[PDB]
Amino acid sequence: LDQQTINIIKATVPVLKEHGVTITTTFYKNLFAKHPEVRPLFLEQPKALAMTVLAAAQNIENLPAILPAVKKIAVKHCQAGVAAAHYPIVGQELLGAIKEVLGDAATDDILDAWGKAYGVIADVFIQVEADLYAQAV
Amino acid sequence: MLDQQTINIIKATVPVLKEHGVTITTTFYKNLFAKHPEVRPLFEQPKALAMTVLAAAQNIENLPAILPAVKKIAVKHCQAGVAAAHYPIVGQELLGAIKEVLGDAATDDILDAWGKAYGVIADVFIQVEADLYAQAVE
Ligand code: HEM
Ligand code: HEM
Repeated sequence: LDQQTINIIKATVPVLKEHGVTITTTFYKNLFAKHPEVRPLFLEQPKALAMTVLAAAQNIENLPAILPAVKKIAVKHCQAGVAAAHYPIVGQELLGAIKEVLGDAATDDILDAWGKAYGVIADVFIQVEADLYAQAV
Repeated sequence: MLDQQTINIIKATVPVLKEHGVTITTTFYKNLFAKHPEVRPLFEQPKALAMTVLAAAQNIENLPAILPAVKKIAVKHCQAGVAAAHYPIVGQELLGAIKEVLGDAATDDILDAWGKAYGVIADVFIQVEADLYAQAVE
């Protein structure tokens, strides 16, 4: 990640958190409508994805700080059947939500920095889970 | 965070440092123990430091790939009494060794990039170990 990227992330995350309810609801709505194939893996509706990504993003410069959380989430993802190829899909629907919320602030550079950040974050869960799947055998 | 020229220097030069491994490792431990006798007790001689840092450095763009190893080394470090403030000293002596081997190739930008890389690497261990020290008290 280049610094302008990190700068965008650091500066905008608080705006996204402000609109959390909206990003979260829009995300899950679109995820499930556009990708019914993931429905089976999941008042008890999931809610934590988008805010967790925001939280990691907030920690983008020191991801090892959030390992204790990442590790336990990894355990549930490996239990549920989450695959590496699922990540780009969740990323797309998350970015679409960030896009709707930022509205006119939704610069391509900004959107592009969010794409990059999610990737980096997703890269951590993907490797940790690969490692846990291997340990299981 | 780490810029490309730095990642570039690391990726390009690690293979050269690994070729001189025996020399960096032996210069490193010798200097460490001679210059910082206070750490002696925490440690049939250790040998894995410098080569492990090189390996991590080689994985500089995807540090999560080496977590299974980092996690296990963390456990031994917390068992031994390793502290965050120890990191800068191990870094100083690793850097002086790198400098000796690179000889005339030891440019300031090269030494600087290694300094930065060591920093990033150490921060991972420092953070996992802090988390493990807490986990021991709850
Ligand atoms: C970096 C990206 C992701 C983050 C930050 C993340 C975050 C989380 C969190 C915080 C939880 C709940 C943990 C709990 O409290 O036990 C969770 C559960 C879950 N996540 Fe993710 N996740 C990510 C990627 C994905 C992907 C790519 C999928 C694939 C569909 C997915 C599917 C699931 C499922 C199926 C569960 C358990 C759900 C349930 O039984 O309701 N996640 N995730
Ligand atoms: C990022 C830097 C570091 C790396 C890559 C690293 C790597 C390692 C490795 C691979 C081991 C052996 C683990 C085993 O095979 O169980 C080890 C053990 C050890 N390291 Fe580190 N270490 C680092 C930093 C430090 C620091 C800052 C100190 C403090 C002086 C230190 C002191 C120790 C000690 C005391 C042990 C155990 C030795 C024994 O078993 O007698 N390490 N380290």
